[PDB]
Amino acid sequence: MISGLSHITLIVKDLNKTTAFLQNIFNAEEIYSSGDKTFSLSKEKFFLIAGLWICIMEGDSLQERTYNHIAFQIQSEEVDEYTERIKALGVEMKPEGRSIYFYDFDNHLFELHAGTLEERLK
Amino acid sequence: MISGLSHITLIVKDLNKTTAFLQNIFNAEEIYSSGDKTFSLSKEKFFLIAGLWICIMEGDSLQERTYNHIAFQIQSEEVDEYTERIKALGVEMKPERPRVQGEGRSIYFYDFDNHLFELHAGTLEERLKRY
Ligand SMILES: [Mn+2]
Ligand SMILES: [Mn+2]
Repeated sequence: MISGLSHITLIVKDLNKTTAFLQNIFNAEEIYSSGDKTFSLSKEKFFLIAGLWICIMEGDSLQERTYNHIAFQIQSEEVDEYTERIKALGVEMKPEGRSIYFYDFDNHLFELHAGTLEERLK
Repeated sequence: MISGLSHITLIVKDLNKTTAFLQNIFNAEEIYSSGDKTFSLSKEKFFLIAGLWICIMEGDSLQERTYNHIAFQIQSEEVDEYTERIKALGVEMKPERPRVQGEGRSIYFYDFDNHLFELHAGTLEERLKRY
């Protein structure tokens, strides 16, 4: 059986920029970094966000924006908080349980969700 | 701060066909179907795949293929069995990728909507154990 989630890898054009993004918004915690353009090895980093192993690799950004997305959990008391924090990165946002939708610099639609599965159904 | 992962939402052209895919390969547990009620903004179903809340919505968006992927954990003793289960379903599988020491065995395959999936038999701990 599938023990659970291993990790999630995203491709981005600028690793440095995306990193600040993950650090400013998700408080991502870089734990690994590799790569060497002069040795023809793509650069990539591993971050930890709320216990999840997130890998970022440098490459081409999604050529288009779709509604496929990854959503992280936040308390409903912090919606306004995270909404303003995101509005501050210049990134474009797409204006029960309240949710915040926004893209990174590579067309990856992310969401900050207030509310859980249990609530969702019940 | 972020409490954790809420869910992952994928967009597919054929919900019923994608559902079979998930239930067969990932033993996905369906816990919700917009069909369960009357009047639903869209055709969608929610599944539980190894703790994760996976949501599927029927749509037309068919993003290009990229190395953006989601990887689930498995044991290395199960790599053959999963390769067999995937082969049996006729789903496309990528060749083995080049790896550094401490990466672990992996299986890469797509669904029917350009969603690259991975079954990983390694651990982050073995990948950080080196300089
Ligand atoms: Mn969502
Ligand atoms: Mn991977």
